[PDB]
Amino acid sequence: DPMVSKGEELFTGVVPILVELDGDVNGHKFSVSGEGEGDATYGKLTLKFICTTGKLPVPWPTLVTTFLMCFARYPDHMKQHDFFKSAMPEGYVQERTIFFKDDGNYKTRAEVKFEGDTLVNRIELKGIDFKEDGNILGHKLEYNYNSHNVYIMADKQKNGIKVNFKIRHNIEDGSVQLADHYQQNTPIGDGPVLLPDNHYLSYQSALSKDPNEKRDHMVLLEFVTAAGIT
Repeated sequence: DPMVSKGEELFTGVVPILVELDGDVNGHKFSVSGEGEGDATYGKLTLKFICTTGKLPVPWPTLVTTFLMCFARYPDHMKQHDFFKSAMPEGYVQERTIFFKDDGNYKTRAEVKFEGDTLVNRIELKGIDFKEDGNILGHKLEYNYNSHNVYIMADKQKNGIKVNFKIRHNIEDGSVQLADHYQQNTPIGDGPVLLPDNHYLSYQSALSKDPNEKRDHMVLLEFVTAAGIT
């Protein structure tokens, strides 16, 4: 299929990644840069994020989802369902609203596309209605991350997809902070794209710290595998 060929071909080996985020949550401004690489053959991402403006004013785990679905490993039997690669290299827009239960919400817009050999994810994040003393602005979330299925459906009238999912962030007192994710992606190009049957992405995320890093930062290891159409 010369369509599967084209997107396939962009992702076959290790691809460098650049992430840039401009953030304002309740007027607390911040910028993050990340760098790393993805190897979609294995569903594998390795990234390191740095807050370049100082202290990150929100917990690092709340930004994990925001900070590359094109790097998912789609099984051979599911390649006709891979919207994300099919949009490349022109890319796609990924927009979210994420509702933190009993607290504020993030609204994000990103463009994910190639700049030469580099896969780039440029993001604007606005958060509003946060509790200054809540779990987010009050930094009460543990520095860890749970595994989660993410449900993809076609958004035929917008030539794209919608994605819905819940993330439970562990709180330091032992409880959980729900983060309810609503997501839409649409191609940037005017070309054809693969529009998928309902299926899901299985995520595993491991957060760590660079022992030689003095800046406020997050190292993120993600494995992502498509499933749900046997």
